Amino acid sequence: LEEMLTQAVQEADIEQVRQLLERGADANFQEEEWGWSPLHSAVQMDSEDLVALLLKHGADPCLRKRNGATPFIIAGITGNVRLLQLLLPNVEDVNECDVNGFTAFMEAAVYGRVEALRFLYENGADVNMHRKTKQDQERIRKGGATALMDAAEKGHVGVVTILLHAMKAEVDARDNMGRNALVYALLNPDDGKAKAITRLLLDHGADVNVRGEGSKTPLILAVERKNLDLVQMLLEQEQIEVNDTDREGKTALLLAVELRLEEIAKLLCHRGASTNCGDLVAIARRNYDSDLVKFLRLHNWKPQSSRWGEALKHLHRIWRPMIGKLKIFIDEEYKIADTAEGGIYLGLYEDQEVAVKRFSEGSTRGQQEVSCLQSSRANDNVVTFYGSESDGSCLHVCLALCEYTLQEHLANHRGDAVPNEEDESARNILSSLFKAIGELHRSGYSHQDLQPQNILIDSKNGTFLADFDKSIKWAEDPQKIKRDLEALGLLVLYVVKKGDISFETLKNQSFEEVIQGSPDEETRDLIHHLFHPGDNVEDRLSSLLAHPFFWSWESRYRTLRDVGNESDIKTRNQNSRILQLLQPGTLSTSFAQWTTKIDSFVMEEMNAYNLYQDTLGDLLKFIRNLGEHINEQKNKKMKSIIGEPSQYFQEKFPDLVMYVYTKLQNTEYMKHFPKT
Amino acid sequence: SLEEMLTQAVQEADIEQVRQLLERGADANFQEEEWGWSPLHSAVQMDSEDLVALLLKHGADPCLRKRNGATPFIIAGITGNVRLLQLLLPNVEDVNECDVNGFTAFMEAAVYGRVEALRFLYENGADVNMHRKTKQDQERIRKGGATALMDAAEKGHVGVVTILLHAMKAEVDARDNMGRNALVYALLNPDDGKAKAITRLLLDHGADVNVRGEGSKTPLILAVERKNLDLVQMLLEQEQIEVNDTDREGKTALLLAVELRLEEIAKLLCHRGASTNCGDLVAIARRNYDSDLVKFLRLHNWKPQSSRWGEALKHLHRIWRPMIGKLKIFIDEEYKIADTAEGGIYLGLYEDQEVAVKRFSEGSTRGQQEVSCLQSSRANDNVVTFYGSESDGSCLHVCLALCEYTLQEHLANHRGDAVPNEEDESARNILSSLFKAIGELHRSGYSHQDLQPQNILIDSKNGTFLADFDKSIKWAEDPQKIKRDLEALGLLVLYVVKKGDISFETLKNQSFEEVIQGSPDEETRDLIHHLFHPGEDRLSSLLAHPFFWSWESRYRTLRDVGNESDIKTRNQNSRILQLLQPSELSTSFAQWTTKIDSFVMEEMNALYQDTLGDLLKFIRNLGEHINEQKNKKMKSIIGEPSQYFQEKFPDLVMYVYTKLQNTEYMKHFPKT
Ligand SMILES: Nc1ncnc2c1ncn2[C@@H]1O[C@H](COP(=O)(O)O[C@@H]2[C@H](O)[C@@H](COP(=O)(O)O[C@@H]3[C@H](O)[C@@H](COP(=O)(O)O)O[C@H]3n3cnc4c(N)ncnc43)O[C@H]2n2cnc3c(N)ncnc32)[C@@H](O)[C@H]1O
Ligand SMILES: Nc1ncnc2c1ncn2[C@@H]1O[C@H](COP(=O)(O)O[C@@H]2[C@H](O)[C@@H](COP(=O)(O)O[C@@H]3[C@H](O)[C@@H](COP(=O)(O)O)O[C@H]3n3cnc4c(N)ncnc43)O[C@H]2n2cnc3c(N)ncnc32)[C@@H](O)[C@H]1O
Ligand SMILES: C[S@](=O)c1sc(Cl)c2c1C(=O)CCC2
Ligand SMILES: C[S@](=O)c1sc(Cl)c2c1C(=O)CCC2
Repeated sequence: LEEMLTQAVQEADIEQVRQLLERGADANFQEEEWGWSPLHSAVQMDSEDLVALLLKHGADPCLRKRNGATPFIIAGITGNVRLLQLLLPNVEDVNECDVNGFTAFMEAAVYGRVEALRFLYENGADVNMHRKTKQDQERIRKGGATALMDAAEKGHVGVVTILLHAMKAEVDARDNMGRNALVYALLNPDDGKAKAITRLLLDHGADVNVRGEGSKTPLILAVERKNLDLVQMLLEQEQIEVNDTDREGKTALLLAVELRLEEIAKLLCHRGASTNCGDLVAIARRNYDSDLVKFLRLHNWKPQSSRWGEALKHLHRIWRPMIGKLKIFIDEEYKIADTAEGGIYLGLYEDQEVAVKRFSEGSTRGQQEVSCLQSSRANDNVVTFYGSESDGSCLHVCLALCEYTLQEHLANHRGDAVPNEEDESARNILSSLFKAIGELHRSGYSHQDLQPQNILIDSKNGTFLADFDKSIKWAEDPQKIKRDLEALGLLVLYVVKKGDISFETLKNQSFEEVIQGSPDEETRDLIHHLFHPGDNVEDRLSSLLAHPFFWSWESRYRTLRDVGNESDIKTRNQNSRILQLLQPGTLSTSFAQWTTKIDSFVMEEMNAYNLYQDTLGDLLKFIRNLGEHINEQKNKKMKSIIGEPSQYFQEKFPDLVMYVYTKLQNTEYMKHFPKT
Repeated sequence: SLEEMLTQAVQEADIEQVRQLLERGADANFQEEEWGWSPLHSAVQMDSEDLVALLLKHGADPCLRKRNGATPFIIAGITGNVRLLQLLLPNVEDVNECDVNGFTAFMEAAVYGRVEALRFLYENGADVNMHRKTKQDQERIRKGGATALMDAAEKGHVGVVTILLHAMKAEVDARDNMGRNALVYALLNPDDGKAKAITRLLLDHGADVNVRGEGSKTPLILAVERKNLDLVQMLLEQEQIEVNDTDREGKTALLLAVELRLEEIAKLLCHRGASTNCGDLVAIARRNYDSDLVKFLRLHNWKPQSSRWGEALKHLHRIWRPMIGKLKIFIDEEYKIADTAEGGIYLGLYEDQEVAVKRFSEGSTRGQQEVSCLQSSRANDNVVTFYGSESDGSCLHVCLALCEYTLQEHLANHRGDAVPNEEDESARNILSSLFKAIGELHRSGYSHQDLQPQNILIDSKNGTFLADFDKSIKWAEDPQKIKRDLEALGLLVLYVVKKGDISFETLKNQSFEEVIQGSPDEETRDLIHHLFHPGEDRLSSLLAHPFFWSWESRYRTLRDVGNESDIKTRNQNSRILQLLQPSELSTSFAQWTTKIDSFVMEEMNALYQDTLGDLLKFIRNLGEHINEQKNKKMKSIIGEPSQYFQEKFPDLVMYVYTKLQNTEYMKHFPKT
């Protein structure tokens, strides 16, 4: 409670602070979050009195906080040299560094404290000392710069010359990345301070051929500064290398042209710049700078998409300005489709092909697009989100480049299956959707506008959800999930009908006529579960992935055969557990009277010794028996009337799979279901 | 080649080249099909008065449009030599013709500061106050609509800005389709003299200073962030400027003033009734060591998703830190996940999303190949999600999805889960994910080069993901080094099947034979052998190796093969059992009838030979009847049949697979 009262040292009311200690108070109590002590806080205030009042009570001036800084190293920042006088007699070393390396002397340089700089110099400060930081920091080649380098980057022109002339500072010292003070100097935005520090460093021997960020020579940071004075000052040096290139291969002259700098280019050419680092005239001409055009003539990428391959080769070929990491041109040739706002165009994000949805910089829907995308990057069935880039007035959200709408995809593949072949494709597309929407739901978003033009297919026939511009965080309103699940219902019928019924016809039908439009009992059941998912929605989608709809025909036949191989079915044991589940209590199904709807020959041949009864038990027994012997050669005749046996039984008995499914779902006999 | 000698000549400045060419019959309206440029266009962009004139004697259209829609007249507004504007004016239908983005010749003179053409187009009917009419896609994002004034203001053209407001009746508060006025454009020119002088000239004329620009920032707010007190003071001369207006992020002009270390600028917004508590201003001044501003006020939620790193990610979000582009990061042990070759990997915040961030020196060769590879991997669902990179100008920060556990940790946490001989579905799931990821990585053209359990990650939902592309390479350069990844996968197979009990590091010291011999079963031995001896899409096919078949599936396959007609009738010369016998060494199931319990054996003979067929037939028959009530005693000696046959004949599944691998009987294999 009484060490809460160090609040009093920042109210600057000295008269409480005396009482604090007498009442019982620790003057070295360090607040545990960042390490702040009273003396620490006192010296950042420049309060001559509080320094005196609590060194009177033993606050250590070599006490380190989280960052490693002592009140002495901080006193170099406030720059009042009387507080340096008050705690110097009690410091072990005037050249003590914090964990990033900053000394009292170096902090005087950063903050331009010119008379605090003076006291520490002839008091033993190491003028040329490079900074010692942490080991994680030194294998990234960080640290090592000097007070000179510090004064140069903070424009403290006064500090630089005092350091260079009164105190023998190494002008061409480098830090752990080879940066000299010259480099630090050329990143101050103020042009006057830059120019003066540069001459003050050049006249004394600073290496004018040094490298900094992005392998840029000083001369290159000068042209990219658009500051002709710096250029002429650096080219007054014999040993300047005018055709040095940066990381991306550009020379000082090339960029000078690119940025439409007439005089700056005119001067690099007039001083022996290499004119063949590129097509120089063509850049000036595209810049509508015909005065340079006149002066300068006097001296493999592979796209991945097939559909868009040829256009993305054209967009790679042409020149375009970059919007951050993105290369784009608004032209019909690169337009993929029309959106509410701005179309979606092809683009190049970090040299990768992408689709680009465009919003107004402040568009609420663009907000919601990026919010949802940013929460979905783990959702493997959501379009890959590369990132967004702003023009300052158009938000470019960049997405993976898919090949086809779901609707286009179905149209191109409508002829793929023979009219009654297993539709493996529908199962996969809808299953990805079921995953995509379920994971989207778990991440807290609901799509709100599911429809085939929002589902895209890639070069690998993966299906992906998209267009989150209308999504909503659903925690606020939890019943709103159920729209996605209804749309998913229509999407099941939409995809199973191979696209032959337009989505807009389905969105106008009632729930019942959509169920009625289903081609089989599996699909009818799945749609029904989507239209009535329960107020307890939770993760209903993940469970429906076990619906027989998703069982291959082989798996449904394997499961009928396995249920029919249970001991109590073959022995027709009516009071067994298995047959009490399947046929209890007395019938209006397709397999009532089933023995009277099998070909008369296969039937009686199959009575290879009473006979087969009209129980469902024996029909499973039947399917089991015929499954085991279909390919034996005494039955080659019978193999040909049945055709594929799975297809045979499902078509003569459309409700069979569903019926055995329903009766065994939460029983020990679920073990016979296929694996999911 | 007639008109491509003519288009060579119009830029050779060769006056007499172009004369013959044209008379000879060259088309003076020829448009190069890339961008639409005509000779007349190039002549006017060039400022060659002589060539423009000669190309009108031969009928060049001054209203001919190139790709953006610009005519040679509209281009003449840019070069700004009024002599060619006079030469093409009698032949333009309208002095106010726009290109497809809305630009008129008048607006172009404004943009390029060509003041003497600006006058020429004034007295010839130019619409000074025209807003730009642009494309449909551009206007549904509210782009376009800007004016000549807005153009001159944004390009510092002090000379052009004064003539539009005084001599030519320009609307000072005209607005664009985004509500930006000329004031907003003016305050974005980098030059301080040019900016400061243009700002005075539009405030005195009636520009509304309570407008919005980029990021909903008011003119006053762009002034603070300019750190230019002079600008601040002139907008501060209008009483109804609203000083407590808030931007996109809820910040006021006064809030930014302290944050940016602006003693003089802040002292002034307070003296103008700025709302002092939109955040703790004194805490920001003191954090900045600006004891001179602490002395002036002197006088007057987020949910982390990770569990393992959740509490630390709550602490990192809570504190203040500067941003590096989109990244919030603090270098401290408390936020350290692990240490790498260069710089450690720390927790971070990328666009307010939790992320792990690997750090390199700005120029590191290694940081390159990680970023090259990560950038190519976004379609790879089993490579860790790559958020983006940010450079501080001397450290490249690579930002990744935040997983919960290394594979070695994950196996350790689940080591006590399984009873000592249970089917290891976990091992199959982890390895297949690895198999997909390395195969998809290889298909994208990269090889990982340092596969090891510490580079494989497991997330909160027990999925596996690859990481550490810092030593990756584009493998076309050396297509053999692919086989380093495949060997590591071999070791990784044994490592995971041994549940983490044998260190990788022991595994790296064993010989190939010591890894094969150390394997618990024939599936694992065979799979590893193929990774050490492959034949560039080999990984995807091995996902169908019986190693990845469940025990039920393996027993299901032998039962099914054991049901082929020519096995049950022992048709000796049929194709199925011609495929089944070699040459080959001896197997554990030669003489197999003498390794079944005498009771089960005898019960089932009611002529089982040592053929492999009748063992498959045996498997098939017993599988069908095990559970009947006459066979309860026999059900009890065999137990679970799949485990029984695999333990009594450890080389059976591999053997049947190999003999049927690329035959029609491949159909009995489980579907993969
Ligand atoms: N009286 C108080 N009581 C209670 N709490 C307080 C009080 N006062 C402030 N607080 C709260 O503490 C929090 C911060 O604690 P701190 O200021 O003592 O420690 C800083 C930071 O945490 C910590 C590390 O920050 P970082 O991760 O960005 O690390 C910085 C950078 O990455 C690296 C660069 O070195 P180099 O590459 O140039 O060689 O070293 C750090 N650094 C850069 N310039 C520095 C400088 N002049 N002096 C010291 N360190 C510098 O060091 C302090 N710090 C950082 N930049 C600073 C700078 N320009 N000037 C002065 N100090 C700076 C504050 O945010 C605040 O909330
Ligand atoms: N004589 C030649 N013969 C053959 N080829 C040539 C020749 N000269 C140049 N080339 C090659 O043509 C290629 C680019 O074509 P282009 O310059 O003719 O057409 C540009 C672009 O295509 C096309 C669309 O480019 P963009 O999507 O980046 O769109 C720009 C902007 O986003 C959009 C709306 O702007 P705003 O009103 O919201 O501000 O209009 C463009 N625009 C900007 N400033 C413009 C200006 N002053 N005047 C007219 N349009 C301007 O418009 C041309 N363009 C762009 N910036 C321009 C600018 N500052 N000044 C003049 N024209 C500009 C060049 O690459 C070059 O290789
Ligand atoms: C990645 S983008 O989402 C995309 S690619 C592609 Cl083809 C289309 C779309 C759409 O939205 C709808 C129009 C067709
Ligand atoms: C994306 S990073 O690669 C990462 S996340 C994470 Cl937990 C760990 C790692 C490691 O390297 C090893 C330590 C654990």
